[PDB]
Parts: sequence; structure tokens; C-alpha cells
Amino acid sequence: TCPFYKKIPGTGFTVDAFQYGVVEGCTAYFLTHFHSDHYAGLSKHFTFPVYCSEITGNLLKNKLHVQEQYIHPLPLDTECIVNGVKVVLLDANHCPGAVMILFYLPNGTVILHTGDFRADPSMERSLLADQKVHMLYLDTTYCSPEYTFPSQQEVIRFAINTAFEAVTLNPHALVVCGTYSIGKEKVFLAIADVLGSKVGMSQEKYKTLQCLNIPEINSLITTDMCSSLVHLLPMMQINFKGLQSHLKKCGGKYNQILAFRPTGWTHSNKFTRIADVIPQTKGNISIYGIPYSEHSSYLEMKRFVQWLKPQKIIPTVNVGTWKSRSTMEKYFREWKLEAGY
Ligand SMILES: CC(CO)(CO)NC(=O)Nc1ccccc1
Ligand code: NI
Repeated sequence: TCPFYKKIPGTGFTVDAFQYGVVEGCTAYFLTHFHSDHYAGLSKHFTFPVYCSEITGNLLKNKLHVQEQYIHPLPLDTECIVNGVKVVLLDANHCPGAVMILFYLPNGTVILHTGDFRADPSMERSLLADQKVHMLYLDTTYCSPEYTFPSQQEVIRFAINTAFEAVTLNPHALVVCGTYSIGKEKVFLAIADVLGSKVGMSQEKYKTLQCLNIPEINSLITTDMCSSLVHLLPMMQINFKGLQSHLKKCGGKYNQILAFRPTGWTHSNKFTRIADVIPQTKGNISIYGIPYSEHSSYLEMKRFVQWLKPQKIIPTVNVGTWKSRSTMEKYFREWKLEAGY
């Protein structure tokens, strides 16, 4: 049974609701982005209209084999009519192809669904500036003040300098980067670029990256592992055992691994500055956890909401516990009283 927070009232629309069978009343299914918790339930046998971005549509077609007749891609920043309702898709600053959705209801209500997002001040000058928003369906992943992390720019600078230093000291070191979904591509692309290498990866991952409309991509990635000194592996393999095993496979070309695990937030954010981050080391293998987030920090979230001044907020993350729900509602009220709406 589809939960209430995935239905858009006064419409036949649902958001990220593919795991409930046929939803009674739903005439169009929106998908905000291609992450598994959100697409869960889609496959080649799905026979209802799906509305999404061009990039999400590319992945639906090539990775899940959804038939082309049921895929409805929409351009961003453009007023579109779907089943008699005006909608707009906006960039969510999450992973590639991720969108927020503005719904203009027939009765005059305006609803914004953020999907998954990392709030940014640049959103204050999108088509959101034009009009009032009555209800906000909010990505509340990190809705608590202990959740702090640096900018994406600062984290990339750290990773570039770290990788460049290690490989300039030892030209026989290999760099490995972990992945388990789309998003955070800048980590491995920035490192390969400073080292003058293409990024090497499996055929399955190369296929996924070929759907993302990244400029000049054929210049940046490859399935020829032997030609590359930056390798991608599954996140599960980024450990001392998995990396030792991978080093064996490279045929004595390398004598050292430097590896990166981009995580979200970790409790080591509560003590240590990004400049001060150190690896875990065992012999000739070092592993860095870096706090590269594609969700809003607490402060970024607060700023966005206080700018938008919604009349009602519906959380879409951390909704399963009463303690979480009570915590989030307290912050929403604090933000409202501070700003004065
Ligand atoms: C009605 C409900 C549950 O309390 C639905 O999630 N939440 C809100 O709308 N609370 C809210 C508080 C301050 C500012 C704006 C909204
Ligand atoms: Ni996501």
C-alpha cells in the first residue's frame, strides 16, 4: 500500500512509488532520480506512463529495460502539461538526472517535491522565485544540527592534492575509488584529470556512465583497466582484503594502493576538519573516508526552507520513528518562529 507522503492530492500523480503494485487512482508515476530505494519495483514489464528527466529516462531504457513507449522525458526549467496539470522539473543538485518537481494544482495550490536534494543558494533564483509554494515535500535525510560537512569543492581539493602528492612521490602507486550507485562522479573524474589518466572500470559501470550526458565522457573513462591508473570498484571491495586481492590482479605494475570511500556524513565530522583527515593504513594500502555529500547539511536545509516559507512541510526521509518525526517538527517550528512566517 502506497504511503500518503508519496501521493500528490488533487491529481492522479505519485512520486517514487513503484513498489506497491497498481496504485488505485494513479494516472502518471513520477521518478525523481535513478537510485534504487526510489525506482524499486520498476522493470521491463511496467506498463504505465513514467515522467522523469532525460538522463533518468536513458537509465530506465538501458539499465532496467523499460519499454520506450512508457518513458516520458521532460526538459528542465520548462512549463509542461501532464494529464491537464502544469508541472516544472528543476535540478536537485543530487546525482545526475535528479530533479525537484513543482505541481500547479487546478484549485490554485502550489506544491514542491524536492526528491533527494542538496539545497543551494542558486535555487533562490530558479523559477521558484516567481511564486508562492503552499506545501513542501522535503528531503530531511540530515535534519539535525550535528550534521555538518564541508562544501563539495573543499572535499574535491583535498582528494586532488592527496592523490597528486602520493603518485608524484611513487609513480608505481594505483588509485582506487569505490562506487555503488550513480552520483559523486566528480571524485574519480577530478583525480584522473590531475593524474592524466582515464578512469578504468567494469563494462556494467561504463554502460551506466554512458547514459549520463557528461560532456567529453569518451575522453575520461575506459574498460581497458591496463591503460588506467585510476580504477573504480564496488564500495564493498574497498577494504584491506579486497584491495590486496585487486593489487594481485594488476600483474606487478603497482606496489601501493591509495583508495577513497566517499561516504555521506560520519561521526568523524564532529571532531576533525577536512584538512586534518587521515587514512587507515595496513602496509602498502591506505584508505581515506571523505565526506562528499549529495544531501543538504542541516544549515543548507534551514536556509532553503526559511527562504521558501512553505505553509506546510511533509518529510519524506526518517519518517519511520516517532522520535525522528517529533525532532523534525520541532526544528520546523523553530525555523518558522525565527524567520516570522
Ligand atoms: C502538519 C505537519 C505535521 O505537524 C505535516 O507534516 N507539519 C507541518 O506542516 N508543520 C510545519 C511546521 C512549521 C512550519 C511549517 C510547517
Ligand atoms: Ni538518492
